[PDB]
Amino acid sequence: MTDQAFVTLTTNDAYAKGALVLGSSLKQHRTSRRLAVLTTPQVSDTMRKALEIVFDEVITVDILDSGDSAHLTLMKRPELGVTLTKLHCWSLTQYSKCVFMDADTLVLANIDDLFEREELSAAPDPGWPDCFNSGVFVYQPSVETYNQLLHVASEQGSFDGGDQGLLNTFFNSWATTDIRKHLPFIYNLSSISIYSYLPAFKAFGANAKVVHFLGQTKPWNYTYDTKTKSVRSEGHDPPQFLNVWWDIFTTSVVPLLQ
Amino acid sequence: MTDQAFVTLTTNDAYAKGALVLGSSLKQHRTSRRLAVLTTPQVSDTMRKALEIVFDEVITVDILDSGDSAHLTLMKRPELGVTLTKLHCWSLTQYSKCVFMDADTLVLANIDDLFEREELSAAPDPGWPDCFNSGVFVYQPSVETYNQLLHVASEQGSFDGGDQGLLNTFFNSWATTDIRKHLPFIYNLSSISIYSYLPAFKAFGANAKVVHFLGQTKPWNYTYDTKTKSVRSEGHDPPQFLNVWWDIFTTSVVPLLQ
Ligand SMILES: O=c1ccn([C@@H]2O[C@H](COP(=O)(O)OP(=O)(O)O)[C@@H](O)[C@H]2O)c(=O)[nH]1
Ligand SMILES: O=c1ccn([C@@H]2O[C@H](COP(=O)(O)OP(=O)(O)O)[C@@H](O)[C@H]2O)c(=O)[nH]1
Ligand SMILES: [Mn+2]
Ligand SMILES: [Mn+2]
Repeated sequence: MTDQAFVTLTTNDAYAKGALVLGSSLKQHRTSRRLAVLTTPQVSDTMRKALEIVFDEVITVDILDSGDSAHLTLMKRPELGVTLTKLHCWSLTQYSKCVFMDADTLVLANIDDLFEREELSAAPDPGWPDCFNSGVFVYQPSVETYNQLLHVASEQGSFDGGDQGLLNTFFNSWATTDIRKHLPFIYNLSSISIYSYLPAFKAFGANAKVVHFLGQTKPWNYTYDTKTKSVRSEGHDPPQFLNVWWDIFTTSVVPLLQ
Repeated sequence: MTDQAFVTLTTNDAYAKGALVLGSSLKQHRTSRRLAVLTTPQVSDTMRKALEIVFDEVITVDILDSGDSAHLTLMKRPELGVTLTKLHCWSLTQYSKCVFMDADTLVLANIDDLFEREELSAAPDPGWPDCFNSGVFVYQPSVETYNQLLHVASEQGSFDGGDQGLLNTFFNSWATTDIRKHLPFIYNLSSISIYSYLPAFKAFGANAKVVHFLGQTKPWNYTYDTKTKSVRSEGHDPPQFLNVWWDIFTTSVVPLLQ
C-alpha cells in the first residue's frame, strides 16, 4: 500500500524525538501504510539520519527560501511559520490519502482503519467541541486544496495563531455536516482532558488508540528514571501515558540515537 | 403553543434560585413555549410559591414515597436519588416535545428553535466530547422511554454516578449517528471551558445562547455586591456570566422573593 501514508512534522530536535517515538509506535502496531515526515533545515544532521531510519520518506521543507510556494505568505504573517510548514502535507501528491499526526502523539493500537474516512476527518477538540483538533486528521493531498489554504491564511490568518484555527476556518462545515467526518475521541485522546470528566475516562479510556500530548508541556520536557521505569516527579512538579511514551523512547529510540 | 415546554428540576432551595433565574431568562427572551419545573417536598413553601409565579406549571415529585414509579429503583441504587427525580421529565406526557434544562443554566438569546430537533438532541461535553452533556437536551415524553431508563438505571446504574452517565449509556448512538442530534456548543456553553481553548471562546463566544454553570461551584455560591454590580472576589477566591446571572437574580428574582 505505497499510496497511503501517515504524515508528521518537526521543525527542530525537540519535536524530532516525538516524531521518532510516533514513528516507532506506528511500526510497533504493524501499519501497512507508509510513514512520511516533513522536516526543516533547522533539524540536526543526527536527528535527520535517525528519522531516515524510522520513516519511509523524509521531506525537507524550507519556507525561509524565496522558492518555496508558501514563502510570500510568511512575509505577511511572520507568526505563521510552523503553521505554513505543516500545510505542506497537502503538497504530498505522491500519496492519495494521508493521515496527518502531530509529532506530540503516540499510537497505542493499529489505526489503519482511519483510511476509510474522507477529507476532512478529525476528532472533536475538548474545551471547544465544535472545533476539531488538528492533531490527527484524514486528508487528501492536492495542490488546489493547498493553495486555497495558503489563501485563507493570507486573507484572514488564524483565530488561534496556529494551524488548528486555520484548518477549522477553511473546513467550517465539520461541526454540522456529516457525522462520518467526526473521528471518535479515542483516535485523538487529549492527555490533559483525563481530569475534566474523569468518570468518562475510566469508562472509555481503556479503548484509547491515540494519545495526544496537547498543550505547553511535552513528553520530552520531563526526565525519565530508567531504573524505576517512570517519569520523574520531583521538586515543584505538578502518568501511564508519559511512561508509554518514554518506554518506547528508551527501548526503541535511544539505541538508534546519537 | 401549549404542547411544547422547557423543563427543569430543583430538589432544594439552592437550585431553586437557579431555576427561578432560568425561568426569568426564558421569559426575558420571549419564549412561546411553556415553562415547567419538577420539584420535591424538600423545596420550601416560599420557594414553591416563587416558582408558581415564574413557571407555567409546577410538578411535585416524591420518590421517597412507595407510590412513585421510580421508588423501588432507588432502594437498589440509594445514590441515584436526584438522577431518578430528573428522569421524570419523560413522565410529562401532557407535553409532546420538551427541552430539559439544568437549574444551573441561563438563557442569553431566544432558543425556541431547539424545538425543531428530535429526541435526543444534545451538545458535546467538554473533556469527553463523544458524550453529550445532559444539561440541555431535546426529548419526547413517553412512559415507555421512561420505564426503559428506569430499567437501564437498575440493571447497570451510571458510569458517573449521576444522570449524564445514565442518559449517555441509553442513547449511546449519539456519538456516531446523525449529526442533526448534535446541538451546537453555543446551546450549552460550559462556563469552565472558557479557558481550556480560550482562542475559540474569543472567536465564537459572543454567539453564546446558553451558559451552563457546570461543576462544583454554582452562581448562588458567590456573593454579589449590588453597588458595584459584580460578583465579589475577595479573600482566597480563585466573570461576565456570573454577573448576568446575578443581574437577573437581583432585578427580577429578589423583588418577588421572600
Ligand atoms: O516549534 C514547533 C511547534 C510545532 N511543531 C509541529 O507542529 C505540531 C503542532 O504543534 P503542537 O503539537 O506544539 O500543538 P498543540 O497540540 O500542543 O497545540 C507539533 O506536533 C509538531 O509536529 C514543530 O515541528 N515545531
Ligand atoms: O442536589 C441537587 C443536584 C442537582 N439538581 C438538579 O439537577 C441538575 C443536574 O445537576 P448539576 O447542575 O449539579 O450537574 P453538573 O452540570 O454540575 O454536573 C441541576 O441543574 C438541578 O436542576 C437538583 O435539583 N438538586
Ligand atoms: Mn499537538
Ligand atoms: Mn448542570
